[PDB]
Amino acid sequence: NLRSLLVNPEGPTLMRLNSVQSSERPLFLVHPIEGSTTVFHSLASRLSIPTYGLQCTRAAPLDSIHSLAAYYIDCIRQVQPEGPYRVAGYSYGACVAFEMCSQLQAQQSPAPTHNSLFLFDGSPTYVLAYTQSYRAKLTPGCEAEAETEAICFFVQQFTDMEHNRVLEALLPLKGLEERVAAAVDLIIKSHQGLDRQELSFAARSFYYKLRAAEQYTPKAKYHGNVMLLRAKEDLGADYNLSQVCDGKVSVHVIEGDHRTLLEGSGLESIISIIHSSL
Ligand SMILES: O=S(=O)(c1ccc(-c2csc(-c3ccc(F)cc3)n2)cc1)N1CCOCC1
Repeated sequence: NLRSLLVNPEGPTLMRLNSVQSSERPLFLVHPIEGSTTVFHSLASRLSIPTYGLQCTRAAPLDSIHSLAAYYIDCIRQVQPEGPYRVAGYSYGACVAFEMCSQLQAQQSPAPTHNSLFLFDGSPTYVLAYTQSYRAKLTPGCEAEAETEAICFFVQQFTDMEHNRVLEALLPLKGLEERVAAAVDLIIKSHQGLDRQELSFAARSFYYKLRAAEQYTPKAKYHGNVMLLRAKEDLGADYNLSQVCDGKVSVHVIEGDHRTLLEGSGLESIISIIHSSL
């Protein structure tokens, strides 16, 4: 449960998530904001098609969602040099996976790709909505306050700490690196064996991941068909994919909350959707 929100920063970007060895083209699953593909382990074991995960390591460029997506496409081509391509993303990862498919569409433009894109409870706008809901709590222009807010939320994912207690400890500090180091020391106190470097990279990258999400708009609409599998403020029906897609937008409501949308009842529906979708 606990170290599943962490990435080995020295780990591989592309990783097998099942033993299925077949001719059928693989499904690539893109990480949530935590960067790890652990959240997909149940799905990947249950799928009859070869499944890989994309995890966000030291190798990943986080200057933009566009750079991240270009890098993930190059990694995919080390096992599947040619399309068509099956891509899914969960939560934050739904934004990224959508960018990857747009780039792939542009690579073959204007010939249509028969690529498959699945979004698990995310979209370019669903992530954007979340970031502002945090900017709402901040003095505009105060970057130190934004850094503090992001890193506080990260520390809260590991500890039972009250919001304002973490806010106090981070707000004074010189810059991001100091805040990152303060956050790692708090988490290390609760879990000493955890790796310094692992946590440092996780805290730092959490801030840059959020920033890239804020700066993202696709260069144009995604022309491919898309499927949204969203959990049981409210953004919209199709998570406003209609504004970023001029292809078929398919919406399915899936049992569970944002976190439990990939387990139990929700997981059964996702597996049946993917298995028929082929
Ligand atoms: O991947 S998510 O889409 C996600 C989006 C935003 C934040 C966040 C926390 S704090 C902050 C911030 C933003 C802008 C600032 F200026 C300062 C802080 N953003 C976390 C997770 N997902 C939402 C659904 O449940 C799981 C997580």
